[PDB]
Amino acid sequence: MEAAHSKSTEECLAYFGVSETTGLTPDQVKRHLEKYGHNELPAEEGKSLWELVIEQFEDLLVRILLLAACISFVLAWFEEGEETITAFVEPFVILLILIANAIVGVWQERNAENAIEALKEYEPEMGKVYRADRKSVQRIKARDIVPGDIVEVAVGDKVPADIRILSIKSTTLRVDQSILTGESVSVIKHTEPVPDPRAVNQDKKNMLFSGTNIAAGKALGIVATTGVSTEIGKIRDQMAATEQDKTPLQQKLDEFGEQLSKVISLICVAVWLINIGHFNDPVHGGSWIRGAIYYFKIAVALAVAAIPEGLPAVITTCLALGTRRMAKKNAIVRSLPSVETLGCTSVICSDKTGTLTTNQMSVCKMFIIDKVDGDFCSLNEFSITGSTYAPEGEVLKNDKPIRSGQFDGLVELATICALCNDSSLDFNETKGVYEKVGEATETALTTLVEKMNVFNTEVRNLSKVERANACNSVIRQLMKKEFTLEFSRDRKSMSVYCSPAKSSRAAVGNKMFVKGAPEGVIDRCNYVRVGTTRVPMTGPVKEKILSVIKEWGTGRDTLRCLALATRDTPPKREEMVLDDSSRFMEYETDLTFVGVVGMLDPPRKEVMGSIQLCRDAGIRVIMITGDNKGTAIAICRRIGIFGENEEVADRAYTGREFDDLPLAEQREACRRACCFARVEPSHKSKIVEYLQSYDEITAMTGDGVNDAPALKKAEIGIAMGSGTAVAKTASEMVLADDNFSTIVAAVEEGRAIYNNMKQFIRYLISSNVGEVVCIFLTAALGLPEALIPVQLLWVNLVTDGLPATALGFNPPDLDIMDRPPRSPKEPLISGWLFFRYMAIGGYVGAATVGAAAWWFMYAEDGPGVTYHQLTHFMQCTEDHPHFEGLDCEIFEAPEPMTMALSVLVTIEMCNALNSLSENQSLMRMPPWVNIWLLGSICLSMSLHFLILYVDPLPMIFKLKALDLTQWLMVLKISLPVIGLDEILKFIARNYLEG
Ligand SMILES: C/C=C(/C)C(=O)O[C@H]1C(C)=C2[C@H]([C@@H]1OC(=O)CCCCCCC)[C@@](C)(OC(C)=O)C[C@H](OC(=O)CCC)[C@@]1(O)[C@H]2OC(=O)[C@@]1(C)O
Ligand SMILES: Nc1ncnc2c1ncn2[C@@H]1O[C@H](COP(=O)(O)OP(=O)(O)O)[C@H]2O[C@@]3(O[C@H]21)C([N+](=O)[O-])=CC([N+](=O)[O-])=CC3[N+](=O)[O-]
Ligand SMILES: [Mg+2]
Ligand code: NA
Repeated sequence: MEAAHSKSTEECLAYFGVSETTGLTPDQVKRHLEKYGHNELPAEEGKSLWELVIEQFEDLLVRILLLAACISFVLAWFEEGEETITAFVEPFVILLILIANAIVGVWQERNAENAIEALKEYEPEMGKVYRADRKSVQRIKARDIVPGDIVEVAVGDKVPADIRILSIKSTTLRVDQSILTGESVSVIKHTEPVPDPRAVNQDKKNMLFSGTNIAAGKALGIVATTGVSTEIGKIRDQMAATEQDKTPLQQKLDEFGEQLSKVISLICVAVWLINIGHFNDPVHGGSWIRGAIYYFKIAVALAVAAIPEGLPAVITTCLALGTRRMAKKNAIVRSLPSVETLGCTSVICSDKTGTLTTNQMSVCKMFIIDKVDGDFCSLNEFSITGSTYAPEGEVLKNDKPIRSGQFDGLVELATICALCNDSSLDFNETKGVYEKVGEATETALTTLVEKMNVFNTEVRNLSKVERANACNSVIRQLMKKEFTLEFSRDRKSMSVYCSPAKSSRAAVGNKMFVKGAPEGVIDRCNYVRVGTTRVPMTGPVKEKILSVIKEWGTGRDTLRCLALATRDTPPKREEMVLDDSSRFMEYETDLTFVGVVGMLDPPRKEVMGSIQLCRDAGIRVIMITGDNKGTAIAICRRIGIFGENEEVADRAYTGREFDDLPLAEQREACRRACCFARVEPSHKSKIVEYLQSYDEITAMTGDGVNDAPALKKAEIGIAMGSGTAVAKTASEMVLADDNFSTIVAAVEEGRAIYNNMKQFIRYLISSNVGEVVCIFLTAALGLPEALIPVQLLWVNLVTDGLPATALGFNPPDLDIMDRPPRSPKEPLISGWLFFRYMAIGGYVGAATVGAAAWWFMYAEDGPGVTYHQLTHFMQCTEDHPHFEGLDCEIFEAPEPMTMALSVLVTIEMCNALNSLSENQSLMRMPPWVNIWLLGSICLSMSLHFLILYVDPLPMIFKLKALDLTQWLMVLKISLPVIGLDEILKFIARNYLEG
């Protein structure tokens, strides 16, 4: 029964056909259980280790590699010779990388936690019901509770399901539902029906929400819903139905993979069409078997050369280091991939309280009526000093500190603030300061009462923990608080009923003290207090009051105003139904206006600047707040979201105004709005969807369980460090300090990380292009392998990996926050850079093939068979070229390959330097601009000499230490690549403008 809040208790018992005194019968249970199912959120889909291991070999490139591993294994099974010590090595290394790769994937998916499974923290194991099969309350498993069940809850209990309250056994029922409605204070519950079938949870005063806690009292009620039908269960289904998309980089990397396997297969088809002449060779004889192996051999090398095997580890490592760095800046990233998205943020939706403001409330102004004489009226306005909850401060008039007690009006003002209050003050020793004990707004009143000191008391004779309630305790001992009519959104006021203490047995003397939003309170006032006297509320006097409230709430003071009144002749105690909130406004009528207090929840010191950075970075900032609209706008103007005088009528909306707009207009409304006042949790989700329909990359803050859906929906959900664990687990980022500024700072950081990632992604992929050219060249020229998989793999995982990582540390561009958000669809490589990397690739393909062909021919230590063309053959059966001799296994000599590899390594070290900047000459941006890079290059070269000399290695890699002459030919061939790019960069800098 999802509409229970609006039905009578009798109608709910009737609907389910249950007896309040007995509970459900065993047949009702079986039938209800079968109909509504068990009371629990569905269990997560179990994912077996095998399934988790298989999903690892799901990527297109890992498959290509696995295929390469097979060919490499079978090819190593029928190898010619006996170099088994350095044979099965190749297929093993490939297979091992796939294993490590899988281990990492499985590892991460283990220590990962989902927000849904976290919701289960709010469902208790046990519950207490009343069933016909017994007379005493029996505690069963929450899981077995069902709709219709008469249930019992008491202080300390965790609500087991959504329940309609039947009867409150205690004097009052208090519930802590902070996690669902964001109501910090525990709230009071009643049993009367709430007429609105669409009432938001805060208005459902007769319901207990599954997952919340009873703060005080004992109550009996009937279960309305269970499982996914509860409020928390509905949040659970929303989250489950939320499909998140891959980040822009993941998408680009996925399109890269698809196209890469398309190129690989194409290059294989090519090597075939360039050797179609073999179909003309004589059938008998020939190297049929030795030719097939040759083709499959370049296929493996081709796949290994195309795939940037070390790029993922470089990405992860750069994200981790950046992540640890952001932490220091108070931004805790939970999802590494989110960093890029954060850099692309175009819209930041931010709750105001505690994020844009400090959540430190203090009264700054206050006024009372001075006098009324016909059309003439005068007020007595004051100011108060001190922005802390601390009783440190003083009242003043015309900037002169006065004695509050010297004004009768102020004495009553303080009385009301003192009594009509559910909060207090406490001196936290751990911090040495003060902490609000209750609502921020009420505590401000408490503090005010202390600073005012209407009854000149000796507070300086007490400590920091005693005078924390000095002047307050004084007011209490005067008036006895009988009962309090809690605050309600519809009347926007609250009040306490008080009887004098000095008058034990008095038939009169009772007063109701009222506090609330100005408009409603002032309209219910028939009298205005002037000092101790009283006069009727008149038009001239009301306008005067409203006049000043408007200036304080809508003006540059940006203050939340509260009207304070007194019911001089309150109804007789017995004639009041303290259980039907619907009549509270009635009891708070015929009031006497006492005064108005204006308090400020000050903007963070750093938000003013951060709002500017966002405007300079082309990022929109939307403020979400509980303030009334007029004060919401005034606050926006104050922090810079709106101009001090710009029209913003169609850029600021209340939840109500927005629901009144048809769907078409709500969408448009979100494209230009920067202020949303008084919205329900559902609004955040819709705002996101509408922003996503404009392709915005949205960042959205939240803290309660009710924010989870939206936090999950937003590309960057941002949770409060001081918020719920559920909100955290549903967010990409957590602000350890709750500061809006930490957001802006995290976005810049995201911008600076992406630019560097781009440089090392282009650097690694560029090298792969070159590697392939070398393999394709050595396939069209019929030359012996210049590079083999085991060598390429080392270069792609180690040699190039260090430099790639170093580029991650490239200094950021000074104007990072001076350009609009990057477009998600922006490709990493195209146009002139595409041409550049092709040119560099062709260059790299020749520099490597040449170095090896240079050793086989024009060399001082190798076969002086110049122009001999190894193309002719590798069969060695006709000896057409050589007229006399016995030697052909030199074609497998490690010397030529060591030249090829040293060229690649060296060229790549030079190409790392060319990657410091996309278009800046090494003259403008020298290499030493990044010491990490220089240092990395030295490390890579020393590792190159490691596999050349440390015996076990040179054999494993088929390498052979080079001669100073062979080395000088390396540097001769390599170094020039720096000049090649410099020229290409020069062309991009001058002859390519727009
Ligand atoms: C990686 C290795 C190789 C050999 C390859 O061909 O990659 C292509 C490829 C898959 C792309 C291409 C490569 O294309 C070429 O090199 C042109 C043909 C040369 C024939 C060589 C014959 C021996 C990238 C590498 O070329 C250059 C020259 O830079 C640029 C870019 O890549 C990126 O933007 C990286 C984004 C992850 C992609 O066109 C990309 O495909 C896409 O969808 C993109 C958008 O990804
Ligand atoms: N949808 C809505 N309809 C009507 N009012 C809404 C409202 N949403 C918020 N408010 C009022 O505004 C204040 C701020 O509300 P809040 O929901 O906490 O927003 P933030 O999270 O943005 O800070 C609350 O203070 C109070 O009523 C509340 C409040 N309270 O919530 O208990 C108590 C008292 N009081 O003591 O009389 C005064 C308040 N006030 O604004 O003046
Ligand atoms: Mg809040
Ligand atoms: Na999200």
